[PDB]
Amino acid sequence: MTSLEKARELLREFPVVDGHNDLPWALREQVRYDLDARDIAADQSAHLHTDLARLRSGGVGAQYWSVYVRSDLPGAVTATLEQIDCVRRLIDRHPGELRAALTAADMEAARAEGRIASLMGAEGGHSIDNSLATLRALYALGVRYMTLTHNDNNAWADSATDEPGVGGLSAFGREVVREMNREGMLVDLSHVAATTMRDALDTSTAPVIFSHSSSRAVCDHPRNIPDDVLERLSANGGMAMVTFVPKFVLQAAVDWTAEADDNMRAHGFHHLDSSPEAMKVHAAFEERVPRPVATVSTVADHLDHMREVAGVDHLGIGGDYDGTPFTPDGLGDVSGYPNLIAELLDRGWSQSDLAKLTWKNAVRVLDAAEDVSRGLRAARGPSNATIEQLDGT
Ligand SMILES: N[C@@H](Cc1ccc(O)cc1)P(=O)(O)C[C@H](CC(=O)O)C(=O)O
Ligand SMILES: [Zn+2]
Ligand SMILES: [Zn+2]
Repeated sequence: MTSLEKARELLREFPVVDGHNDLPWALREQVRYDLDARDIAADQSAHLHTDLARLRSGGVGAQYWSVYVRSDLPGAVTATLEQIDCVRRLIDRHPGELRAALTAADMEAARAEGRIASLMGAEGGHSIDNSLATLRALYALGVRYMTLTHNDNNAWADSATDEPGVGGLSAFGREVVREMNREGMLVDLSHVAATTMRDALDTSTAPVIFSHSSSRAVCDHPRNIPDDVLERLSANGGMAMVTFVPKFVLQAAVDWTAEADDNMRAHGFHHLDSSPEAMKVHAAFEERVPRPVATVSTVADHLDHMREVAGVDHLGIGGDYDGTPFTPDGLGDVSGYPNLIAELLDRGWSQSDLAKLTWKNAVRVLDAAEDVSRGLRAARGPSNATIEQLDGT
């Protein structure tokens, strides 16, 4: 059979655990959670990267659904609860296809019955409003990882896409990591500064993840992971879930985006300005310089290097579907994963290597978080500390 046919066979046995899909935010923005208007039991290819049929075609067996909210707007906690509610509603609406999962055992139970294990990950520490009790409430509601920042610093952690702030984690930031370890919530180091990555690895007594980050050695961008950090994953026991975002994984797209951003500033606009006037400027840039397009090969280049440095036991996949506008050719929506698996087969990845990448590493890591949590919950009570106490007024 072809490598694509073999890939589909392999995914039927050990499907993809995807680290980060922003369907909930997409539903919030497109239809304010009017789920009938974007029914994922129907074909949503006109509007979304994600629906149930395409997930099945793609060999997705578990999904961390992102409960991302904007850090630059007030009411992040309320919005996070709305995002969690959206995930709960999706699970309730589609019991034939989805099964809530809170544990590694739930993931295996879902796989045994042919349902997609549906987990939640918060995207940015702003979702806890500097409150450890709020962190504990998010865990109680089912959140199983939290990205420590999004694109901006928060009071206790530095983002890769902001200026230096506290220098990594503050004292309260370390306290957040400790409490995540005690609860069993995975520490997610996507988005954070390299300083923050190192501080989190120093502090964490559980395996950490990167829910959607690729390799900085392959493509120098702050959203990607440095080799020295990848090297620490074996010891930590965690995993880096490669992402598909072209402006992170393809050198030409990194360079193009930098030039587009410079061009915006040359016209007196902030690079994130989305006014009609700013859009005119950007359209003119794209007219003279077309947007480069990544491929499955681009993503495989990241995985090859990540495998060399981190090891095959420390890799996963986090596509970022419905969280980013552009995709590599062959990975245009959630049905695309078999194309990546086929490319890896062609590059000599073994069947067991691939079962680790798709399924086994993610289950091991969540189980490890549970194991560390058992020990810490038995050893001490929850923290009552405040940011004022640990970081000063
Ligand atoms: N949650 C998404 C951001 C978002 C998307 C849409 C929206 O209205 C607001 C925020 P993201 O962080 O998952 C995607 C980002 C790359 C990109 O911007 O393309 C990255 O991961 O680094
Ligand atoms: Zn992100
Ligand atoms: Zn996201």
